[PDB]
Amino acid sequence: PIPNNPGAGENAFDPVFVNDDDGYDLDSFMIPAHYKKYLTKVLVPNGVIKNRIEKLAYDIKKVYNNEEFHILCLLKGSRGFFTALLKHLSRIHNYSAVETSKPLFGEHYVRVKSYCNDQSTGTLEIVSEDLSCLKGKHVLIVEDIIDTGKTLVKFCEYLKKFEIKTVAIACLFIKRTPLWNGFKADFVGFSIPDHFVVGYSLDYNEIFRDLDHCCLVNDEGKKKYKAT
Amino acid sequence: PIPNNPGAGENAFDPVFVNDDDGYDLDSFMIPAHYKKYLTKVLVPNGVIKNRIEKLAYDIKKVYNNEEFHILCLLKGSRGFFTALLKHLSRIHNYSAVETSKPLFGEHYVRVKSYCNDQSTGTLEIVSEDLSCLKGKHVLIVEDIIDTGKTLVKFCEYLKKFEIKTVAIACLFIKRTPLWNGFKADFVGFSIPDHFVVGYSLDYNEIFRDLDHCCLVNDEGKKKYKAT
Amino acid sequence: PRGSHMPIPNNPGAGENAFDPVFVNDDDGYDLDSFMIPAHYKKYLTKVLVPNGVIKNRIEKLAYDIKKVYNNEEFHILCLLKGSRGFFTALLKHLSRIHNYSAVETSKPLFGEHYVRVKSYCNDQSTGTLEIVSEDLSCLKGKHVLIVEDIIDTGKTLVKFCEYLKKFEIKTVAIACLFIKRTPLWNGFKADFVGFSIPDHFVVGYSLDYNEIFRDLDHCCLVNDEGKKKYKA
Amino acid sequence: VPRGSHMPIPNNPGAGENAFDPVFVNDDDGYDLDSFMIPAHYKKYLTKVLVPNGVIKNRIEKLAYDIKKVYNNEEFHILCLLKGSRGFFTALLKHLSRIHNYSAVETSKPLFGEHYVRVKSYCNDQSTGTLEIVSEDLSCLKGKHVLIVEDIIDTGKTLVKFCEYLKKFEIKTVAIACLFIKRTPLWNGFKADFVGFSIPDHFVVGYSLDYNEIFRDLDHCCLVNDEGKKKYKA
Ligand code: HPA
Ligand code: HPA
Ligand code: HPA
Ligand code: HPA
Ligand SMILES: [Mg+2]
Ligand SMILES: [Mg+2]
Ligand SMILES: [Mg+2]
Ligand SMILES: [Mg+2]
Ligand SMILES: [Mg+2]
Ligand SMILES: [Mg+2]
Repeated sequence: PIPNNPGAGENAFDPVFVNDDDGYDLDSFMIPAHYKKYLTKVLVPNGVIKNRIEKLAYDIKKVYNNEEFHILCLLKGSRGFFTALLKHLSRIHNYSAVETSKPLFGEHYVRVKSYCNDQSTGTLEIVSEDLSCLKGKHVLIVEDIIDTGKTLVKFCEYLKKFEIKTVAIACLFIKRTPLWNGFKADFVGFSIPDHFVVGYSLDYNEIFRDLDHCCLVNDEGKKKYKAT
Repeated sequence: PIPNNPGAGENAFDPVFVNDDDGYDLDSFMIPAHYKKYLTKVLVPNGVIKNRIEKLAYDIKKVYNNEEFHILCLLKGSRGFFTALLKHLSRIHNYSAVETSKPLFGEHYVRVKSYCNDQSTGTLEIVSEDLSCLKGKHVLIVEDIIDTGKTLVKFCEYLKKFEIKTVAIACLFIKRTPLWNGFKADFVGFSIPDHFVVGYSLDYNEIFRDLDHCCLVNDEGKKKYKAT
Repeated sequence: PRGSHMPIPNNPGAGENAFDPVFVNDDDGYDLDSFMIPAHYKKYLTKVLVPNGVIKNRIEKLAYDIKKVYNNEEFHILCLLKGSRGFFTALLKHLSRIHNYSAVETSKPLFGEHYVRVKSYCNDQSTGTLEIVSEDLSCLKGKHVLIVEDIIDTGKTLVKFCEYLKKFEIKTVAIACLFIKRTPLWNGFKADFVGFSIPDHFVVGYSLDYNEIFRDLDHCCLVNDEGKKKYKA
Repeated sequence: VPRGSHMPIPNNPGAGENAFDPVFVNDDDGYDLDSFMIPAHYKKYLTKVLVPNGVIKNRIEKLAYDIKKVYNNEEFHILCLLKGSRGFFTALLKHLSRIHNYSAVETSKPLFGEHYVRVKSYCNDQSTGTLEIVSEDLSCLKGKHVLIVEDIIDTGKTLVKFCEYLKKFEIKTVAIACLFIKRTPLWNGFKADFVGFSIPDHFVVGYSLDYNEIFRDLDHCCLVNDEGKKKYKA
């Protein structure tokens, strides 16, 4: 069964659990030198994010098999997740492909914005925009992080107009915050502590996207890069 | 100096030249089984594309040094180029960074559409976030291929309204076609023969983006996947 | 600063100025469904202890630490086969990139490479004897040598090996080790660069084997009782 | 030709009985040194890039595929000829393991064992016509399928002598994988069963291939120039 109850995560496998005291000190891995003074610790290293995404791709391929689907990348934060996912889905599909096979997925991009500093503004700005080509298609939303769940509730509501066949959700990180509205993903990488994360395409006011590991930003970082 | 004469390629290094008789048997490399019947030959393998992009990253870092710039990815065709470019630019910058360094680039996305089948429709569809956030910034346009030169000439005209400080162009492929209007990039990967190429994010009607190598689509493929 | 203390280690077994490894707790790890595991191995594994990507990221940092120590001084890397293969090739890849990225026209190559096959394990236990396939190491006379070893467990392999090296009149002997196990049987031999401290359980993957099996497993995992039984020598 | 009609595992070492042709690299093929990343200090000693790193890796993935299609699920033992085959061998293992383990099911088995032998014969850019051999006891290869993994066939002397040495061990089959074969008029006709590239008769360095222990860390296969041969002369 292809998931089609967005926010319910009806048949989702557990994520990897990153415990409240888990993580690694900054001297454990390569950290760009200028970023070190703004980070408290490494939560999830680049290579483990990548290994987990490979398995997610495998889970997605096991669900869709050869049914055409359309993957929708929420820019900008989902870039890292999306690129690793495309790499691993492609290799898994194409390694098992035979002469009578066909392409597994199409790729689409929507820019959505809602954060300022370390907080949801509670509003969602969307830029795409003709998603009518998605009518009657299976779509897989690819999102970097579910926090409040507000982005995904609002975007899923917004997708209703295009008369898409199914909407499934894949999300790299879910944060254990009391602010969460209950929105669950269908494929989920990691459950993480309630702290604002940066790295692997996740930014704090556009900073730290290029940081390879998922890290916690410290108060000096939040202060230095605050919105002005 | 930082380039600022879009289409002139005033100080550009030569690309790698791929001669008209260059390329490789489809049995030389891994090719997804179902695509083989639709391809003539491999032109540039994945790995050499990646090795060329690393050097282009290096070239870009040598020009900009530590001067902040903003990279504009032209979707969807530029995804593969842009992701490898980001990977290598980040490693090169962050490897040489020191505690007093800062981030080198910001990232932006513009969806730009003009082709149908193997030819330009001669019009250009543009969708992105509001580009006035680029005012007074150094901008680097990242494009997959210059063919007719129409996309870039029109897109650069359009950027004239935003009061950007400089506009430089990085292009992965330039096609030696008599249809070319003369638009030159500032950083260029490969010069290629006059044939419609697919793979490495370049499509024919949304097909073959997931193909890892740059290949020539054959007449059977053009017919099978024709717009209808 | 380098004028006050020469950074290249020269007290093998002492780990005189070693950074601490990443500490992996006994209850740390992941179930087998969290990552890619070859389907036929799953029945023989308890859990993933350290994922492949963590190991690779750690090794990049070790490369960095090694480059900071040796700077521009030529040294010779000595790979203890077969188990050190994964560690060693990751280490070379990263050392070469870090060195070659910062190199200038007047720079020079940083390291030579060398291989020795040494063997001591049967099943999950050291036999207490080290077999060395002798190879002509006199090319190491008066050179800085860095031994690259997958895992320190009892420490017997490395004490016996450093003893064998004495005859070659090497200039310095430093040790890099991917894993050190917190076994009560450890003789106290410490590495100069160490990746991870792990609990006292028999691990496989990332080139580490149980009787030649599991070297191709990408993640460091614990072999279970059924695996130990199935692949018993 | 189906597997019940002809057994695919090669067993006529030196004959390359059913080998796919290699990628052919022409004498005038290649790239300027500013085309790719080259360690700044090597550039004065190199003439051009002949085969870029990424091309080699992609080729090796296809060799892994070809090898997996041949052996299918039968256990074989890979024998890495040190030091020069390191690059080839580690890329080959990475891809072979992924191809095998991606298609593996619950009842599958491991595909290969790995073994190492140090062999040596070159001084400067020429074969010395003698071969030094160092390894573990290879009697563990008795009755096994073995695949020798070799960086480069040039005169073919290393491999004729090595295969002759192997005879004492009563191995079941001996197949050869080789990354480069050089079109040298000195070639004794020893052919590999799986071969990556055919290259012109010039001394190459990079991708683990050395000139007197130098250039192994160079990522791309390049030609060493005369200054390089002079500077790093034995
Ligand atoms: O913790 C976060 N970090 C970065 N972006 C986010 N968006 C929601 N939560 C986060
Ligand atoms: O050759 C091409 N292939 C794919 N897209 C293109 N856009 C311009 N030329 C091409
Ligand atoms: O735990 C281990 N696993 C594999 N090889 C080893 N050699 C010493 N300890 C170990
Ligand atoms: O051209 C070569 N380069 C390096 N090693 C070699 N061994 C035989 N030929 C060569
Ligand atoms: Mg967001
Ligand atoms: Mg954000
Ligand atoms: Mg276009
Ligand atoms: Mg297109
Ligand atoms: Mg062992
Ligand atoms: Mg040699």
